[PDB]
Amino acid sequence: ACPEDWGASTSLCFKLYAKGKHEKKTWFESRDFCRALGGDLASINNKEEQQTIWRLITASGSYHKLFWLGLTYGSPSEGFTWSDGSPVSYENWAYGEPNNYQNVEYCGELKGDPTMSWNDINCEHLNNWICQI
Ligand SMILES: CO[C@H]1O[C@H](CO)[C@@H](O)[C@H](O)[C@@H]1O
Ligand SMILES: [Ca+2]
Repeated sequence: ACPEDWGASTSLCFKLYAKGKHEKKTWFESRDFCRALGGDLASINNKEEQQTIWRLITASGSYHKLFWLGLTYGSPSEGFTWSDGSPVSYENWAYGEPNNYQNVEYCGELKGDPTMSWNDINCEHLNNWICQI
């Protein structure tokens, strides 16, 4: 059971926020937006959660879009973490990622195509985002 307009059409209550360029957000702004609603940026802990999100993407009819996930670099010994505190065990990094390109990439984004792959990118980029509750 999810709140109205969340989850499919854990309780798997993910929600896509696809936005035009004047409404996209940095990673921190997206984290704060999802947390203000009582949730967090989406963590993808297994293939079932990945399928839930992919199916929501297909229903919105817009492909290839980039979305912030809850991926954020921790300490050097931790590497990438989920903002919700869950362990990063399941991974779906794109080929060669995370690559910390130019040493400035400390947040993770989802490429909303069938591969559902993750890429590290600069946290101050403006992206779409996905929340969970
Ligand atoms: C040029 O940088 C972009 O492409 C590389 C892969 O080539 C990514 O790792 C990086 O995060 C950027 O999206
Ligand atoms: Ca990268």
